[PDB]
Amino acid sequence: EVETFAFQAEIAQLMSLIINTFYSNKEIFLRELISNSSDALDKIRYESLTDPSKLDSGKELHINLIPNKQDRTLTIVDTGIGMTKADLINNLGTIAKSGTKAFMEALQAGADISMIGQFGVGFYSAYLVAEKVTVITKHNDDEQYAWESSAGGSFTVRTDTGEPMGRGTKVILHLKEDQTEYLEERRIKEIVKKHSQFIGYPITLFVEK
Ligand SMILES: Cc1c(CO)cnn1-c1ccccc1
Repeated sequence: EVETFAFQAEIAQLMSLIINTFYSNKEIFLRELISNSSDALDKIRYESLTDPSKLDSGKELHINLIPNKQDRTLTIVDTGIGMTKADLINNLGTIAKSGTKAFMEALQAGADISMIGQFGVGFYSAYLVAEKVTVITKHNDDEQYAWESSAGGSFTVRTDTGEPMGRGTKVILHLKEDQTEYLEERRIKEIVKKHSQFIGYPITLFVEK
């Protein structure tokens, strides 16, 4: 059972704007995704100060950067609060319509793509370097779901059958054929130290063969 949904008209034109606009400062995607992971970890930590039973699905709060050359994927793993099914379909799409409309008005006013985080839609910066994005997430109050989109105005959602996460969000970036630089160890270490040095959670960058 794989359900296919259509993006909102405002989210669709933002995606095509990110896909089609010539813009060479593409590395800002990792800051936006790590900043998105840091917010999810803050929310589960806050909910735990008044309820220590919410870490039952995992006490550790960290962020993992796992590059893969054989599959040509960069994965950002966090043990944050996760996202529910209503989040993946209705909720965040409604929150993002205002920041989207504000982001375009800023772009015609002189702003550039790197300012996408101050409008709450920084996740779509992943499509600067990805031709397809997979999101595996697990919320304490919901099952494990798989989100996927390759632009075009549509996305899919299904119940994931893979490895149980316990709690968190896994963002898999299927890198474009000409964007394999973000699979290199020394490159990722440079973007992290430059853009996300003050993230208050341990960031472990994995290495491969
Ligand atoms: C996290 C997020 C926002 C807020 O920036 C807007 N859309 N999304 C999102 C991401 C992945 C899948 C479905 C929706």
